[PDB]
Amino acid sequence: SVSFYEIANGNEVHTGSLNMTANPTSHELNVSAVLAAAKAKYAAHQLENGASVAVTTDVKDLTDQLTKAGIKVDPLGNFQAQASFSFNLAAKSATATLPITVSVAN
Amino acid sequence: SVSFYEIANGNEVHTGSLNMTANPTSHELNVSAVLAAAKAKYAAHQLENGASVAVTTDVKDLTDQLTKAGIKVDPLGNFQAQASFSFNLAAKSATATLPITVSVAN
Repeated sequence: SVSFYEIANGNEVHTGSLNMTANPTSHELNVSAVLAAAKAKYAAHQLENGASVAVTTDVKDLTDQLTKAGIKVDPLGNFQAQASFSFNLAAKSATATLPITVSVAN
Repeated sequence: SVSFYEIANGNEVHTGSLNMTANPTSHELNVSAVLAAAKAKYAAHQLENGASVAVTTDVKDLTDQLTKAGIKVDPLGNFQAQASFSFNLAAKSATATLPITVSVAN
């Protein structure tokens, strides 16, 4: 009964996607900018009586997801970007996940 | 210089996908069957002199990825399935990741 939607237009989604640019000199991304891009684009709710549902994923959850995928993240949150990688957003009222695939211009 | 390909036809890929069916009574999936489905479909290599590259993700890596996405996995590897979720396969010669989105018939 928890579903995700695109903020800009209100359409329900069951997968997500992001286009990002890495730093032009170091070719790095920061974990906190990936999470903020995701939460600027997607949100969650419960349908009717209907209400917003909190997205529980925080910056250390995302750091741990990436670390277990073989990606190395330094103490500042920076990591060398891949052309393609993914992570899950979680929401809890009833739990639900939104898989997000990221493409990086590098 | 590491790339992934579909085993059945040899086409290079930069994202992956899987269709799975959960257990008809419990609605559960096991982590080890998800990983075996992924490795039956996708592999990695380095292009020329060319050679196969090992996929390093094992069953405890995948368990830790899912746990950090809010999904609960019991000591036997079983978890209640979502309609949509994702994980990353890693390969190391030069590192590379393949994001895989799973859809579940439930």
